[PDB]
Amino acid sequence: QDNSRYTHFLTQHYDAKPQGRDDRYCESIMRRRGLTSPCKDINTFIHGNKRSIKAICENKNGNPHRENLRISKSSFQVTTCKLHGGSPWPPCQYRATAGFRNVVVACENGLPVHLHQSIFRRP
Repeated sequence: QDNSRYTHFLTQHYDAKPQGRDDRYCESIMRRRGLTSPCKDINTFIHGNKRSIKAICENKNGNPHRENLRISKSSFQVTTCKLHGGSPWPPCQYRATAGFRNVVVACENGLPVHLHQSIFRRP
């Protein structure tokens, strides 16, 4: 059962609810989702309902975007953890960046499997 890619999607881009959304939340969760040895340079988590996400995969909450990317109709609460310093080696210090924006993903068999991680950057 399940999609090992979607659960890879879930594993690193989803967190139902964070009682906190600061830098210490970022340095905690990233480490706890096996994202620190090495340190991911930038990672974004999505909060809230898990189905308002699978919906992006279909018309009810998602519109075609760029090449194969789909973009959501509803905006989402998000926490972007930007590595700090540059060394891929721990300790990995992050700076969170909470926002309210729509996510852009890639679906496979109606399930999100990829996250366009660059839209969440600061050019």
